[PDB]
Amino acid sequence: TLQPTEAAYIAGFLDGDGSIYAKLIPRPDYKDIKYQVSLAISFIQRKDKFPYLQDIYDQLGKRGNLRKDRGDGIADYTIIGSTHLSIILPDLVPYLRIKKKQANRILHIINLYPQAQKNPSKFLDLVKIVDDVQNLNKRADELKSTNYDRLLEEFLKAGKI
Amino acid sequence: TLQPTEAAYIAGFLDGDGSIYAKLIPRPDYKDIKYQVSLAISFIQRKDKFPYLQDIYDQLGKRGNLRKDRGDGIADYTIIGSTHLSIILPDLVPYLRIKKKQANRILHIINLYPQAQKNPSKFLDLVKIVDDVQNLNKRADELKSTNYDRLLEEFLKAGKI
DNA sequence: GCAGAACGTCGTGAGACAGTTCCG
DNA sequence: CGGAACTGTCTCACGACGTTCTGC
Ligand SMILES: [Ca+2]
Ligand SMILES: [Ca+2]
Ligand SMILES: [Ca+2]
Repeated sequence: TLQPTEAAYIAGFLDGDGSIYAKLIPRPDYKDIKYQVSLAISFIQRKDKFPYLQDIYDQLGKRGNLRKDRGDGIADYTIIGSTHLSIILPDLVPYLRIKKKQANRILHIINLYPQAQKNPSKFLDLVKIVDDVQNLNKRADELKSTNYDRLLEEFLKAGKI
Repeated sequence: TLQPTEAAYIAGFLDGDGSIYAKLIPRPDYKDIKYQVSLAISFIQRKDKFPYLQDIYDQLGKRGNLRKDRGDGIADYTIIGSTHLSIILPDLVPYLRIKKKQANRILHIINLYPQAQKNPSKFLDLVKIVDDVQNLNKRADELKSTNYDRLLEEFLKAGKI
């Protein structure tokens, strides 16, 4: 299993060269809420250091997708979805510092999702947490995320709520 | 006073946003050899995250120097010298992965320095290890450090060897 | 005489997604 | 569908010193 010092290290490395983010994906094919909330954490590194990503991958149960080269000589390792994150984030959270908040927001989103997936009003509250996470990843002088505001208007205009 | 997971986290963070390097500092007022092999590890972070550095600083016995702004919106924390590094690195080496080689090469330099101090020939050998550490911090397609070649030419030309 | 503390910065190595394609 | 896997990349956030100031 993942030992304490391994999780501590990964958390430190994630606080350094990694990212914890959420996004709203337009889904034209979806049926009433034409969006899918995507959740993920990733580690990024110069391609020559790809082996170290592979090592973290193994320690995390081989969950996620490794990419030897994004195309710009950079390599990355991304773990998408509640399935993997529900198991991984709990192991890292006690050690995360810089990105600890973002991690908790993702976990919050994961627990709210089942009942928000087909309920416009609950979906909006969940979208507010998505904006929070995107803003936590922005400098203070950057335009804040406005997914909640935009979807609230969309939902009203469509009668959904 | 550093717990395993505390050291592992720091190691992971350093592997992420830190640096472990060695360099030659020209010393106009030195008496046989006019240079000093300076050693250090540093943590770098966007100014707005300075407080996380202040925390690591405290966890490492408050050794080193904290800069809220290098002058470009970037903050950093630098630990210079064998005195501090001879205590700090041994604690981090067990958990460093990416910069592990650099930490050990610095520890090596620390153990050879006393004798290389006033021995041009030994000083050069030690400088070779400085070049190794600088090379470790380069891509494979970059110019390899020339501290050894340039110092040797200076020493011969100055009749020191 | 010796060395750490500060300062300054070119050259990127990252981040944080946006899109688009793939799969049970 | 419902969601994950793969592609792609704009905008910085770093790095790893070279150089100069301070201290005993
Ligand atoms: Ca970083
Ligand atoms: Ca890095
Ligand atoms: Ca970084």
